Amino acid sequence: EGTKELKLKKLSDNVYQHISYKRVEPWGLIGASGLVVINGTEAHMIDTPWTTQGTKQLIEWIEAKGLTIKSAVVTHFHEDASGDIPLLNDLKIKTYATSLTNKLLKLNQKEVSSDEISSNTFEFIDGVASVFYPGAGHTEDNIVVWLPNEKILFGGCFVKSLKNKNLGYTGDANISEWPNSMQKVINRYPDAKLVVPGHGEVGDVSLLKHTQALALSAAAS
Ligand SMILES: [Zn+2]
Ligand SMILES: [Zn+2]
Repeated sequence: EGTKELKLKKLSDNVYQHISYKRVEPWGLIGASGLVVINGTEAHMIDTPWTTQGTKQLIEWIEAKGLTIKSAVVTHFHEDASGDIPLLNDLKIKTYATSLTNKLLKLNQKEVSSDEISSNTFEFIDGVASVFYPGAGHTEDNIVVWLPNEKILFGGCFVKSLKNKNLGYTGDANISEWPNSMQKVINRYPDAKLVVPGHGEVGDVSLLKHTQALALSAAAS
C-alpha cells in the first residue's frame, strides 16, 4: 500500500511507476508520476519523487530488490521532476539533464546534473530508454522518454492527463510552441501504447492529442 510519501505501480516486469503528491496553489492536491526502469540488475529513475523522504524510500525499495540504482534522468527543471538532484549527486548516482534544463537549474541557483545531455535525442539506457527533446511546451526544457521494448512514453509535465481541463502551471510555459512540439511527439511515437503524464492518470496516445488541443485553446484565449 506504499508509504505516506510514495506509492509504486508495476507497469511491466521492467517498468514501475513511482507516485507522490503535493498541494500546489491554486490547483490544490495533485499527483505526480515518474518511472523506475530495470535493466538486468541495474535500475534507473525517470524524475525523482516529489519529496526527499519519497526519494530515499524509493532508493531503499530498489536496493531491497537486489538492484543497483545506476542513474536518473530529470525531464524538466521544476521540483516535481528534478527536486532530488542534490541527494542523488551526494550518493554518487549519475544524474542526467539537458543543457537547457541545467541552464534553468543554474538560473534558479539549483545544483546541476552530473552528466549533461547535449543532443535532441539521447540513449539514456542503451536499447531500453531514449530521450527526445520535442521543443518548448510546459517549460522551455521539457523532454520525453521513450521505452521502445514496452511502447511506454513518459510524457512528464509536457503531457496533461485526459481529464485535465487546463494546462496547469503556465508561468514557465511556451503556449504558442506547445502544439508544434506536441505534433513532433505524435509523429515520432504513433506506436505508443501507454502515455504517462507528469500529473494524473496514465492513458493511451489520446493524451498527446488532448494536450495539443488544450494548448491550442489556451492560445485562442
Ligand atoms: Zn513543471
Ligand atoms: Zn508538474
